[PDB]
Amino acid sequence: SGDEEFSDMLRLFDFNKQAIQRLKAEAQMSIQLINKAVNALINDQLIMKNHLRDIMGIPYCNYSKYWYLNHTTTKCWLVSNGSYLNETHFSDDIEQQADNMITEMLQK
Amino acid sequence: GSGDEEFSDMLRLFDFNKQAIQRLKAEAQMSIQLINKAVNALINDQLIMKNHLRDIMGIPYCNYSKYWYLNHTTTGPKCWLVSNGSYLNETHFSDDIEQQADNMITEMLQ
Amino acid sequence: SGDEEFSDMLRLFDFNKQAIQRLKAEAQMSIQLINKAVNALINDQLIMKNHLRDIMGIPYCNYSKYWYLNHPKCWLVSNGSYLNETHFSDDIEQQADNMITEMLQKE
Ligand SMILES: *[C@@H]1O[C@H](CO)[C@@H](O)[C@H](O)[C@H]1NC(C)=O
Ligand SMILES: *[C@@H]1O[C@H](CO)[C@@H](O)[C@H](O)[C@H]1NC(C)=O
Ligand SMILES: *[C@@H]1O[C@H](CO)[C@@H](O)[C@H](O)[C@H]1NC(C)=O
Ligand SMILES: [Cl-]
Ligand SMILES: [Cl-]
Ligand code: NA
Repeated sequence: SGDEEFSDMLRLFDFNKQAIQRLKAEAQMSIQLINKAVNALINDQLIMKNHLRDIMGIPYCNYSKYWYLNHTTTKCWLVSNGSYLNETHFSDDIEQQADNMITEMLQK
Repeated sequence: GSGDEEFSDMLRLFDFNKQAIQRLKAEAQMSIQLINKAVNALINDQLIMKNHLRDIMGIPYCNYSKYWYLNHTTTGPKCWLVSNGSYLNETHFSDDIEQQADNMITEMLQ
Repeated sequence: SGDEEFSDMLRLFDFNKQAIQRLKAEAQMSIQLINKAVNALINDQLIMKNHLRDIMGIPYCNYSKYWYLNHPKCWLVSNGSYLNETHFSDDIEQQADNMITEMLQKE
């Protein structure tokens, strides 16, 4: 393609790429705030469960819980030590893949 | 619609951004569903707690007016906001416009 | 760039822009529902902490909690644990409008 056509399409491309990256970063920030808040809720709730005599008899759900869980998606405690949320990190691989892609287009 | 070699280039750049959008959609939906699982587990256990803890078994659950109490509370209670109907549904992002792209380029190509 | 070539690349552009906007709105909706749910949990848990006599000896964590994070029993959820409204930005969209505006003013 002509170089001016390629420059224009490349500019529109860059624009949408930057918008995607912006949304990616903003969503990741808000999700991390939610993760911190939820993990704090879990911490305090576990302390409460460990110190409240009226609920000291209630066990933590065993593995079958995941299908007990499947009523709403498809007793006992669902929140446990292993309920904390990991860090959410969106991938950036496709960006460098684009860079390499149009680099080879500009060298071929 | 334009020259075929030009259109192939713009269509390749288009593919790249479409694939990036799909990737972001899938990753965000995954993390949001994990959060939904965690929040629903919190709701379940908190309701058990509220139903068995004698010091708080007198507190009623908030009725429908809560939502405007809630709106005022966002700017600035005697009852529970989390109830049986506080669980989060599964979040599913839409994909219709993706094949709308297919339809678009299909009409463009002849 | 000939006007018909620019129209084709511009239509493909519009499509991906619209898809980004759709995803932005849906993600913001789901995130806000999560925020409402978490804030309701926080509110009720604070009520609970205020009315459960057996656990009132437990303090709320002081500022050192943030380094507790980098790894002591105290409360992490407090009055200032609520989640703000999530609002994704649109600054770059009108910049696109201006971008193609100057491109079409050279036509
Ligand atoms: C959290 O991440 C660790 C390591 O990154 C992994 O071993 C663990 O299984 C993850 N937990 C969940 C619930 O995804
Ligand atoms: C979940 O979705 C169903 C149908 O879409 C609806 O009837 C129900 O009220 C929803 N629940 C919540 C908590 O939004
Ligand atoms: C929410 O944002 C406002 C300003 O936008 C800020 O004053 C407040 O501290 C924030 N809430 C937090 C950080 O919990
Ligand atoms: Cl694009
Ligand atoms: Cl709780
Ligand atoms: Na394009």
